[PDB]
Amino acid sequence: SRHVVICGWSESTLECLRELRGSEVFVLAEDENVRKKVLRSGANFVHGDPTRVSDLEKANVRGARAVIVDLESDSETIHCILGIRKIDESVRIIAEAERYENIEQLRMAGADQVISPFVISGRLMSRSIDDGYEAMFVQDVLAEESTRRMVEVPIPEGSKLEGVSVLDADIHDVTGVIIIGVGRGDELIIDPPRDYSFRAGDIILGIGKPEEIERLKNYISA
Amino acid sequence: SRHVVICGWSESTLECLRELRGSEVFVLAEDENVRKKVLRSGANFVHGDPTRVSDLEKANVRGARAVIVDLESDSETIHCILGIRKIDESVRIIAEAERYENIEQLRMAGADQVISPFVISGRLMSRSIDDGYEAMFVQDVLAEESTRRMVEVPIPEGSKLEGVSVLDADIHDVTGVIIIGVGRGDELIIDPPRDYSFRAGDIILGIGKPEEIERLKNYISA
Amino acid sequence: SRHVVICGWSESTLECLRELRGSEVFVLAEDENVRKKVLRSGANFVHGDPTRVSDLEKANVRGARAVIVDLESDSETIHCILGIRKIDESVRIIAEAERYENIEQLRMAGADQVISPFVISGRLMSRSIDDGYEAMFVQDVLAEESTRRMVEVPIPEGSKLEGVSVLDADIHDVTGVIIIGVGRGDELIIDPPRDYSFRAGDIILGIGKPEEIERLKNYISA
Amino acid sequence: SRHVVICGWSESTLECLRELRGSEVFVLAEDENVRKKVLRSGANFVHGDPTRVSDLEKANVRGARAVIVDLESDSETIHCILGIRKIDESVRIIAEAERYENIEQLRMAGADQVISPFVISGRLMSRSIDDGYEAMFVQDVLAEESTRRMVEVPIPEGSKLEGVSVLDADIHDVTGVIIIGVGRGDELIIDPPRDYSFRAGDIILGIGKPEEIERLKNYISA
Amino acid sequence: SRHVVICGWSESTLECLRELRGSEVFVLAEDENVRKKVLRSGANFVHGDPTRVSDLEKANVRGARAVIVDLESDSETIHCILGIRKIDESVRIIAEAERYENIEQLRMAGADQVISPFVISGRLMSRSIDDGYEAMFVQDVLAEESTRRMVEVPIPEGSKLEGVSVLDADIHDVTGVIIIGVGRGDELIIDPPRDYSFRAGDIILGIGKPEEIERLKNYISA
Amino acid sequence: SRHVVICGWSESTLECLRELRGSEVFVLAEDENVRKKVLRSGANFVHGDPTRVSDLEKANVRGARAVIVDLESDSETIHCILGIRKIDESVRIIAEAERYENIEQLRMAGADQVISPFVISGRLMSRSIDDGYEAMFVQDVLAEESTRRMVEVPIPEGSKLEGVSVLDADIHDVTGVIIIGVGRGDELIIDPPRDYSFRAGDIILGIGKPEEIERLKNYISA
Amino acid sequence: SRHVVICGWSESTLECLRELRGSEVFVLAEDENVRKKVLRSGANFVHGDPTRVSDLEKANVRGARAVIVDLESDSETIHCILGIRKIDESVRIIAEAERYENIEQLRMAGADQVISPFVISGRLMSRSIDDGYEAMFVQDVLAEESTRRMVEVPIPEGSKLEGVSVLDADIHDVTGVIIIGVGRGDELIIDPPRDYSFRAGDIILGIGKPEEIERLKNYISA
Amino acid sequence: SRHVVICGWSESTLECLRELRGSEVFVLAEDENVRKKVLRSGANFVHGDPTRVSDLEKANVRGARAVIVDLESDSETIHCILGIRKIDESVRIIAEAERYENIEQLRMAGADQVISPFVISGRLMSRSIDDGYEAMFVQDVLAEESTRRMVEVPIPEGSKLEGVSVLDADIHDVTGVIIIGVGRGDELIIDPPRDYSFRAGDIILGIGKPEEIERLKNYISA
Ligand SMILES: [Ca+2]
Ligand SMILES: [Ca+2]
Ligand SMILES: [Ca+2]
Ligand SMILES: [Ca+2]
Ligand SMILES: [Ca+2]
Ligand SMILES: [Ca+2]
Ligand SMILES: [Ca+2]
Ligand SMILES: [Ca+2]
Ligand SMILES: [Ca+2]
Ligand SMILES: [Ca+2]
Ligand SMILES: [Ca+2]
Ligand SMILES: [Ca+2]
Ligand SMILES: [Ca+2]
Ligand SMILES: [Ca+2]
Ligand SMILES: [Ca+2]
Ligand SMILES: [Ca+2]
Ligand SMILES: [Ca+2]
Ligand SMILES: [Ca+2]
Ligand SMILES: [Ca+2]
Ligand SMILES: [Ca+2]
Ligand SMILES: [Ca+2]
Ligand SMILES: [Ca+2]
Ligand SMILES: [Ca+2]
Ligand SMILES: [Ca+2]
Repeated sequence: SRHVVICGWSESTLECLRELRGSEVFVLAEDENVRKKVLRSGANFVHGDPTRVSDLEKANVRGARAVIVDLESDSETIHCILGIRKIDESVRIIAEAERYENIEQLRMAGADQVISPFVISGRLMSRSIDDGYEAMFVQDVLAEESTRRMVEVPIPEGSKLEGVSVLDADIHDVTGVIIIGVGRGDELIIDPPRDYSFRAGDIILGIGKPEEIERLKNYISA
Repeated sequence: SRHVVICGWSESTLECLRELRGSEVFVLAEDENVRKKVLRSGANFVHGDPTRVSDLEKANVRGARAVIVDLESDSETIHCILGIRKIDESVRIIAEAERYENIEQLRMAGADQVISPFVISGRLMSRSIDDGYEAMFVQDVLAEESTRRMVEVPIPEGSKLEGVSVLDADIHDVTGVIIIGVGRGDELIIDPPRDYSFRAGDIILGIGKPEEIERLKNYISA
Repeated sequence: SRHVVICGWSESTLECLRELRGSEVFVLAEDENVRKKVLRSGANFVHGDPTRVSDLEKANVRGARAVIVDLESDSETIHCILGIRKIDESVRIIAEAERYENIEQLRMAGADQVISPFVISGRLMSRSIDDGYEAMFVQDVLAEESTRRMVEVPIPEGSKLEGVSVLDADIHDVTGVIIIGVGRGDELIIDPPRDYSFRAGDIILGIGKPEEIERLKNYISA
Repeated sequence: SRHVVICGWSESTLECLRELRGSEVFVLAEDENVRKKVLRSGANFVHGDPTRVSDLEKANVRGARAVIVDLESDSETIHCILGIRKIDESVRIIAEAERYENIEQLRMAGADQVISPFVISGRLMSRSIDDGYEAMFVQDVLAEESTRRMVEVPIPEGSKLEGVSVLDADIHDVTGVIIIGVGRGDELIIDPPRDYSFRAGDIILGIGKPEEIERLKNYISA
Repeated sequence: SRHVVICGWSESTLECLRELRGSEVFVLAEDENVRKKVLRSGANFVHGDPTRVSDLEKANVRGARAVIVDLESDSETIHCILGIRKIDESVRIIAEAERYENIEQLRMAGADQVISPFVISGRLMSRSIDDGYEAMFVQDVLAEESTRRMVEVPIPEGSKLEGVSVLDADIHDVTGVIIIGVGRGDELIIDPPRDYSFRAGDIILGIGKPEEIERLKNYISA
Repeated sequence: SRHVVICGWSESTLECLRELRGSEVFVLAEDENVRKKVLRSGANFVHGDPTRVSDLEKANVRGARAVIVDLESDSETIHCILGIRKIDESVRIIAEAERYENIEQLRMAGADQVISPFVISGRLMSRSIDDGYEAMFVQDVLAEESTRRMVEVPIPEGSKLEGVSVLDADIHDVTGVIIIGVGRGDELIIDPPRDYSFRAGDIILGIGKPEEIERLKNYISA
Repeated sequence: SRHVVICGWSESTLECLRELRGSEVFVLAEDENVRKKVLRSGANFVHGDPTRVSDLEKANVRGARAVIVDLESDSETIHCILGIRKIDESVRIIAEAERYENIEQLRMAGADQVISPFVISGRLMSRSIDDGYEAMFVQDVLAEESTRRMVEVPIPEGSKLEGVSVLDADIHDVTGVIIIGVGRGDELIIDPPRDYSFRAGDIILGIGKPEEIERLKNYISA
Repeated sequence: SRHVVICGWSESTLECLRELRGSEVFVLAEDENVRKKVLRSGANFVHGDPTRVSDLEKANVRGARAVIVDLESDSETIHCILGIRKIDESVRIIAEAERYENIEQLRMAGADQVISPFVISGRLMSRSIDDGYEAMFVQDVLAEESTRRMVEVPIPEGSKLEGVSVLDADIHDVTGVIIIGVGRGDELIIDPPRDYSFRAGDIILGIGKPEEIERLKNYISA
């Protein structure tokens, strides 16, 4: 599909660029000595300031499918999000919040999704005092080297599972996948109750082996 | 129980300290102008350099139950981990990796758990271009204010579940929690296959409402 | 009257503090080194971060009548205005833009008045190549030491000039105050044409001697 | 006429260059990595230090019609002004004062007009507490985007206004421009009193529509 | 007589302070960690910034008889000189030039004497390649511990020498001093030719033993 | 004749390099960005550290007729003088002392002549309080633009002036030059008494017009 | 045999290279402007950071026979040691401790020998207060310039000394070398007592003339 | 006994201060920040410049028995030694060289012992490629914790071994102390040949157990 713009260069954007091999990535960063490390990683570099609307227009924010924003501080992130929203009002913005109090301002400033790494890291370090399985789970289902994968499966138009409850479904027994949550629109219901009924076009979040994902996609086919 | 010693001060340790109200926390940091925000957060401050062994022993590393190491770089994190392993060989160390490739260095140095925030953040960025339910799941099951809580329930000795396989157990149909992982020792097996057999002392990693957690704890009793 | 909050300390906020002798001023800046010069200037210093919503609540932004924002860059200025609107949505915010591009972004973020000094100075330089009377007008009518003063005189409800046009009124002939503009709400009509009619509740932006202003105030009375 | 030399590159001299499109301008700056921004604005770059008299004469200060000085500090602005006054004692120098107390020293150094933005911006931020009509008047009549423009007209020799007082002339009543000041040489009388007689050579500073300005040039002709 | 004010502290003003024991010296410098060595040297310290006109008046510039200006750079030396000329127009200023080409800027700014150490020492080096008697002459007649002393003797009114030419005077044969220069006003004429005629008020610059100086003043008395 | 080495680059050596035009000069300095300003001034640049005995050997200290030493601090100057004296024990060393106490150590370390600018400039500023003719005399006879020059004339073998006293000589009357001092070997006698007798091979230090020096050299010829 | 990798460039590793002329050595250093000094010493330069495991394997650490680590701090030395222990767990690592308390942490990180110069130099400066014979012994037997050299000899299989005690052997009485220590594997017995029996494989550490060393190799032969 | 002066503070002078517990030590360094760590280490701090002859006289260099010089570079070390020899020409100076070239320059400047750590460490690294028993000898015999100690035992006048050779004496057989060197004045004879004869007043540089040294001391008595 279309290209992806990454505003700023840090460690989070480096791992995002490592997992975005194959698609087209434009990196818009300020320093000129990052050109070798961006161009080595398989993405074109655009020298400029990410808060200026002209340099955002240079790096082709308009036709992109999502713009990933991570600058050095949090105020520059809010500035770049406002600049992107003056350019385009439909492009997807993914931001990085450095402090916990700024997530509401980063959502009201226009970002579609705010990822706070330090709050995740703090809660994982607070939860690894007694026994450390939560951090192992979160760091293994997001790694593209394990046997289990956390994927989204979509409900097609006119599937076999339209309107039937999840207690009458038993997706885990016949497909072998773990259903951790269902998604409709911009809301997510983790561990749905027995009375939840599926709709057409839903997004089901599941963890399972790849052949179990194939049995799931063959199970909810039309 | 005993106390928790935090070496180094960053936003990760701040968000860890917000979740650790109710225990006794000794914070050890090189800067003295962070003393007011540590003492405001219900934690004790110890001035010193965490890389040095004497300034570590100022902050009671021996009688601690877990030490949380997040310093300014990765070299200081490795040096502080080795300084702690010089003091007590068996204390639990939870590190934090600033880059990706130093996770193996931090596990060779002596840390029992390496939590890399930037890798989780980058993979949650790259898995949120199309649809971002995964970021919502990861950031919502950790916060201890929502309706669903991910906990660890151990299998006690003399249970009704020892030797019984997971497909014979049917814990999701009875208790209401979702068995997303079984851990025994330091190994975590996500999505256990149906031929897996439980034992006494294994840890069940599940997500569920607190009523379902009480029902699960009443389900595995003797 | 109520107090005035000044966020950030720089050369613009210093010269505003001289013209605000007589009221109570809280100065909210990050560096401790400016505590001496503010307290000699007659304002209670509050050590805090102006971008933080907690430290803004210390400085009594809620009961204040105006908040003057001038921070070290325009990204931190936009961050501070969003923090104020998170606290109070009806307070008056006077900002300062550093570059020309950010004036539209600063007003959509919530500022009622954007006073950009580098646009005023950059256009007074290029209009002073030939002969400098534009800069001699602006820099003399604002200082409270010249013979003339540019003041704002309101029209009370029930005035003698309610509904009469500006040609039949003849303000400069009967009083001597030069009428350079009339304002209604958030609009200013520079050099109003002779078909414009007055209304009760209007403001008169005029230049004149103080005795001429006293001749204007009793003239527009009921 | 001749060219215009700009000593130093800052945000004030950047927006002096937008109003100086069409003329020939040399920018004398120390930093080498501003060379792209000067050339994109339509101005030649001369690399050198503006305080050195050799590097001034590289940028052709002898034949210029005005030199615009805005350096990083008030010390280097005064040092650069005396470097120009060693070259040519007849050229016109426009300088920018950072602080208020260095205005009178920049005039003794030889500058013909000192434009201090932080005293203008500081006085506009204090007059915009109650109602922001002063800052709207300044930032509109200088911008060449709105209708009314503040222009200067001279009185030529043998004019119809030569020897006439301002109460008999009634310039606003016939032409339609607002005469806010009339200046002889290097003085300016804002709101001229009724006993002021016009003389040949005085500069009338007026505000009006461009149709009203052309009527003023025909009203004062020979 | 009156006091001497020294602005700025360097190695030049330290050796000036050793030769000025017996008068009252007010040292004005920006650093406070030089307070011990000034008060040890028999001089009073005033903390402040010498470039500011208010912090000059702490150090009593008006009633002084000479101000000695040696700051950290050459731009600071000019901006301090112009502050003194704003305070008192007729006080004597002895500057010090760090470079060669800024000697003319310091005389335009208002200094009555520019003493460049790096030009004197830079010309004493290249004149000491072959034989260094010229470096020995300059450094020994200034030191007030040797046997020969270079002094200035003024010609009083009503002398026996007024109108008498130098070749008729024969001062070297009678007094023993060497008339190496005659100064009247601000001009110094080194090696006066034989047709030169003295006047009352002229200054005789001569070198001689302390016995020969007392004979010279008795030679030119009434 | 042979070449001259200048160890170090500062303001003193630049004024030494302006008067060494025509002769061969090697400059040995540490920074690589001074290569433009030395090669523009007419001398070859040798990149290296002046304290290393190898880098002194690169700049050809051995065959030079004098080596001029001026480094950044006084401690490096004693190091560079000791480094030269291990190489050659007959080459002429001219140093620059930054402080007054270091002059005695710089002579015992091996420099033939120590030039202290801050003691010269210190004693000129203390002597320019009353009247400034001492500083005007030193800065004109060392400048190669005046009418009078301070030169060194040698006594040839078998001159007319051999053995005769200076009272019987009357050099000032018949040659027109001012005799300020005589030099034999490494000693200098400023203002010799009447009983001083000339020897062959002396260096006489005199100030006079250029034709007055030619009358001097013709007078003391053989 | 194989090559030798040197991680980092300092004055210790500079003088490791003078003793390693003739072998093949790679120097891994971050700074680019040391490349000429490495190449002039007879060593290949590999540009890169020694803490990164990629930039180590560029410098061929897999096949080396020893790696010498001396980085700017003790933190980066421990981080670089664990970078080598991730590559090859069998290579020999020689490291330098800056401080004394970081010796035991460099041994836990994996270094086979920690050479701390500041503890050796600190103990020689305390033993040279009374008489400086300790510091003369160390700095002579290591230098390959004097006559006596401290070399190591192994005891091969089936030797004449195999099974003999040190009082019966009388090595100094027959060969002439001074046996100061004999070491088995990774231990060393300085001044071995009389009941020490030699075994096959022990390393005899002795001091003697090169004629005496060859007599020792014949005395212990098979 | 008398006191010890330590000029400059670094890691070498810290480890010397540990071995000097029991005497009085004055530490003369520039930075105020090391005042706390010296006073905890048991030495009276003196704030001063070690290169200055005035501040050396504060630290009682005259009555001292040894002055240990280790400053931040070798140029300041040579400067400080010349200052001590300007004060006292008979005091004992123990220096520290940073590079190999300066060891001859440091001893001609007046130092009695130059202990260069980077020459010792750089030659212990290259002798530890094969097997590290040289570094295990030096770093263990100097520490005052091992079983053996390298001490100096003098020969008193009138001893039993005055005039006997080293072969007829048989020191290692009758006592057990290994004789590694004998010293006379400023010379050390490592591995003395059998034709060397003893003298009264000699020093014995030996390695052995403390009971063996007590067996040596009563053996060489009169
Ligand atoms: Ca970031
Ligand atoms: Ca847990
Ligand atoms: Ca499964
Ligand atoms: Ca961190
Ligand atoms: Ca997704
Ligand atoms: Ca449930
Ligand atoms: Ca500002
Ligand atoms: Ca104009
Ligand atoms: Ca400026
Ligand atoms: Ca107002
Ligand atoms: Ca009009
Ligand atoms: Ca008027
Ligand atoms: Ca100076
Ligand atoms: Ca000469
Ligand atoms: Ca005389
Ligand atoms: Ca210098
Ligand atoms: Ca004088
Ligand atoms: Ca003459
Ligand atoms: Ca090192
Ligand atoms: Ca000793
Ligand atoms: Ca021997
Ligand atoms: Ca023994
Ligand atoms: Ca050192
Ligand atoms: Ca070896």
